Amino acid sequence: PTNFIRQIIDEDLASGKHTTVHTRFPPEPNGYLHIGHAKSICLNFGIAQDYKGQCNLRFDDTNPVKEDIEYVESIKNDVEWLGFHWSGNVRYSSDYFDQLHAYAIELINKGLAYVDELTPEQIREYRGTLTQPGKNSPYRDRSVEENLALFEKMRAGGFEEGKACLRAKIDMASPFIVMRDPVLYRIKFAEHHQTGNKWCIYPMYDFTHCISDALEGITHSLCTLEFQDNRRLYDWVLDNITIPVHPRQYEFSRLNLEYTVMSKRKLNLLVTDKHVEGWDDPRMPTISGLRRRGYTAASIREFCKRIGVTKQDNTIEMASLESCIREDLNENAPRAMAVIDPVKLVIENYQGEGEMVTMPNHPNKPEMGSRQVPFSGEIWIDRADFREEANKQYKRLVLGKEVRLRNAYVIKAERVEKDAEGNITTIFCTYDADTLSKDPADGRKVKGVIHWVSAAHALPVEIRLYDRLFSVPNPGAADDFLSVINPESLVIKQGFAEPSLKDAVAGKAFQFEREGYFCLDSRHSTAEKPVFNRTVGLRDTW
RNA sequence: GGGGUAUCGCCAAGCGGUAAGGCACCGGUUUUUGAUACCGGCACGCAGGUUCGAAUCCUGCUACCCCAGCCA
Ligand SMILES: Nc1ncnc2c1ncn2[C@@H]1O[C@H](COP(=O)(O)OP(=O)(O)OP(=O)(O)O)[C@@H](O)[C@H]1O
Repeated sequence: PTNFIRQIIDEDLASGKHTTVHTRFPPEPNGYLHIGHAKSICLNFGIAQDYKGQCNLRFDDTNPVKEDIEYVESIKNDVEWLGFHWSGNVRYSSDYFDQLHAYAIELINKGLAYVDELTPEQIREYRGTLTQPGKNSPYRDRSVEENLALFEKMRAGGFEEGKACLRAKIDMASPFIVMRDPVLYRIKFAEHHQTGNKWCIYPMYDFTHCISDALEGITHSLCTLEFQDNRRLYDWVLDNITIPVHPRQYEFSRLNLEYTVMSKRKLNLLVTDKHVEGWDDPRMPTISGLRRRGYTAASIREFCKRIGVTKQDNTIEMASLESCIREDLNENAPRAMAVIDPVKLVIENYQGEGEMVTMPNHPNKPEMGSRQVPFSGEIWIDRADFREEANKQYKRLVLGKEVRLRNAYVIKAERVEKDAEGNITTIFCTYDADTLSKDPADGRKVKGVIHWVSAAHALPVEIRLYDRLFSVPNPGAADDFLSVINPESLVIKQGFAEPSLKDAVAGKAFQFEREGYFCLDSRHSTAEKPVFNRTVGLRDTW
């Protein structure tokens, strides 16, 4: 799976520009990782592995105010869970604060940096617009000594937040807004989750990222399109300080998934306002949320591989994601029996207490073994598999027809029983004792096959059916994305599953025949009532 | 004003000489899961122009995304 980035790397390896590739994944610890990040992780860690190079995990923790240790830990966890390993120790842009400061000093001594005393509002007014150039600050001409003293004051804590900031001296008229004297350092009297309260001044993204890449020996710095203008500043910094290497930035388009939001801020809102059960809610586009949903790390890598890596904006369809998980779970998850919409179905013909049938763990894979499941005379069936009257297009059970029970005998409906509101309560039938292995005795073709759960064992399992979190394709575009949340993103149903499912361990995928793929939801599951999340439904369509 | 993007419904390969593939959808075969597997169906923003030859080069144009945080 090639892309414009790998081609660039090949070209560098060839020309001799580089003799090894070194990339990095730099997530800000201000929320959990989502499927979007996974794309960046696969692209960065994948390239490293594929070229026998190294990929660093660096927390771009330059803004203490929006960061928390909770995220650092969950991000490490999700990167590991995806199957990747970073080179060396976990890095932190904060590991370079002393270095950044030293570089800020080098810029000041060369007259490429100064301390601006213009207020946060005045800097915006002096910035210009998209069509009008900005104007130089009245402080832009201080002398080296003065800037030197003033920056020390900033660091010493002599200025209140916003009262001062260090800016790079570039061009207030540049058509690139980012080059209009970008702020290098800003004052914040906040506690840092790594440096505590040692610093009252913190470096900005643009000043920090390139120096961090540089110090780490990064060869190809890979980010998203919204940073293309920034590259000019990225290069400006490396070109004006004393540093032996000059990593190059290459940008690719970010991933967008229909019916969901990818923005950290918006995912945080859903969590803060409790519209989901925390970052790892099974309806969330987060790595951990997909994990709880039943997605496999392997399926996510397949997805990231299929969507590609380009510069064209894009919004992948849910079907593309779902296709990947069905593919991984189809040949791996062992089949089981469960009924989500239960209805009593007593077969008068049958006598006794029951027996045991041999059910395969995978109809096309014998190597997966088989198991023993109870067969009583009061089995459970799904409402959707029985109908008093139905055309030749209905393959299930008719009021006077005979359907075939999965890995059992050909049942045959005869009578029905309803309640005081027309709803059926029990379905009485009969069976052919000479079925089991195969053949309908005489030869009468049996149309269709349905799943069931003998009421003998029958484990009362709770089932969670999830659906799109938003009722519109691009919820982000809405005026208020929250107002377009799908009220039925979650529907809880009570059903019955074969007894063997009590051994189900959270993290193990199961394919409930004729229904979909499920897995135990540790968070809700109890010693009494085990809960199963429906990862994805089976391909449904008559 | 600057930076970018435009190839089948959604992705994507293609880098001047026959428009890959995946997803979705539509058929058919096999199937004791309406599942799977298998087979088949599914084409270059517009306008000019250079070239024997253009999705690939040039001119003009249109559509859309990003940039006016002391966020990243
Ligand atoms: N949706 C995405 N698709 C691909 N890469 C992404 C996506 N979102 C962020 N990234 C990239 O992966 C890394 C994520 O870092 P970071 O957490 O700072 O992004 P972010 O901007 O905070 O996330 P968001 O933009 O979703 O709020 C960066 O390289 C970022 O460019």
